[PDB]
Amino acid sequence: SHMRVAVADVGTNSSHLLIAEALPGDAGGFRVIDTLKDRTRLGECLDTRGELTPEGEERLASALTRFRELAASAGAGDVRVYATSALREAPNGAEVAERVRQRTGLYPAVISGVRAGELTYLGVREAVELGPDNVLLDLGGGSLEFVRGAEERAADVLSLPLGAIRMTRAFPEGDGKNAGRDVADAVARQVRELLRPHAGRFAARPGTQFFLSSGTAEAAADAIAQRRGGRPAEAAGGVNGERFTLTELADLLAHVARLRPAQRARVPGLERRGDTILAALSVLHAALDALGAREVTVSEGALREGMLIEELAQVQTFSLALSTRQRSVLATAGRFGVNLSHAGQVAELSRELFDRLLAAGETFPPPARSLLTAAAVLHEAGRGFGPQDIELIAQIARYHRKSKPSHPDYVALAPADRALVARLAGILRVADGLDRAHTGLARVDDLRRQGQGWQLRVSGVTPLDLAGVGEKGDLWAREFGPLSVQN
Ligand SMILES: [Mg+2]
Repeated sequence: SHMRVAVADVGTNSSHLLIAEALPGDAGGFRVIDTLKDRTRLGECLDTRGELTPEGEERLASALTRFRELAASAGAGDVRVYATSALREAPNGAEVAERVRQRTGLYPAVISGVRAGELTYLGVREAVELGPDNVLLDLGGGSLEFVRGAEERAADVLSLPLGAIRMTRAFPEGDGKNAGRDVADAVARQVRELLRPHAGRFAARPGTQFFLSSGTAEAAADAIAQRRGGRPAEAAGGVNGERFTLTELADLLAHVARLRPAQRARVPGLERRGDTILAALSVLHAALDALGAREVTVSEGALREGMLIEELAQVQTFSLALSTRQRSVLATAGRFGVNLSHAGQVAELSRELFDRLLAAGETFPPPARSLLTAAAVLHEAGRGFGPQDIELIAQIARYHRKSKPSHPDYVALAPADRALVARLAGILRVADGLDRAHTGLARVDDLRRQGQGWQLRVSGVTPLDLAGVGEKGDLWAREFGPLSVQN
């Protein structure tokens, strides 16, 4: 058997789960085992102050509980969860995310709109045939990402607050005859307003291919196909790779705008989106029209597929850079069943902290880097190394302030090895906190001596990661002096 992995995203409208298995060949690919979508509709559970309600917290917990059960059922174990920037509230995101972590075990890490767009672009890459020059729009309930790239990754990302829920709420629809058309016009003016300053970066040139993802675009492609006399997206197994034109979109929108909100849910393809679909289609049409697009291709791949790709990419990049002996450690860790993505991130952070400390004058014995790397890989387990090295690794990997010296089989290392274990376990614990949310995103920017202590600048950290460093950096402060974490 190979490695089963689980990723999940929490957006404004829905939550998504991907369970997959890595491909043999350390190539970066995967095989899809199962997928799940939960219509969490958190954008409907925001209060007057932009915070998520307890009902919205309940819906979130149910989604992560279903997600975590399916993943454990497949052998996936840990589920990395990213949330878009609006789903978890304007000021209380940290509190909401800690709460669901306590209730379910999974921690929804808020990422930026830019990072969401980059990852979504990778999922699109996994689904469709990108060219040398691609513009992707990803419309959700909260934001719209514009992304331009070539055949492998995003080069430029813009994130605008033009989500289908947000636009539906911002232009309440009247009860008159042209009420739909008026909502669509006003939404179209909001789109141009926010897009005009940066439209050039995403405008059509000869050969530009436009792509659309997420559920609005998927519902639109279905509806347009059935307008050309097609069958529900059941036939043809979905809408992946389907194409449609700006004109067809406009006609769909004209039809939807003439209909009453109730009647839109009886338009074939729109059956599940009647409440937002008018605003959402005005956003797509108005944004594409501003960019000069004439035809699009719809993609069923999106954020969750890009999450899997980035995770496997970080895993195998670390694996390839490792030595023969260290790769054997990673393989052994996998056999025990540890999260290799978490192992690799903690090893990389450990190595980064270790190297900064060396550059700052901290002395370490030659095998120190090698012992820390191996203990980092094995730190969550419930060949080519000497028996002393293995014992050091073991103690680094399983360090706790409370040993009992007199109890039989107590392992008392020589004073120099005692001191080494304590310093390397202090690094390891800080690195472990920096990936406490299991995002793979933390990075060490700088590590400077702050008097008799140190100052550590980090990026890509969630509130849970910073709190973890404060709880686990106690050993570091004892060995290296007080530690302040910033950014
Ligand atoms: Mg850990």
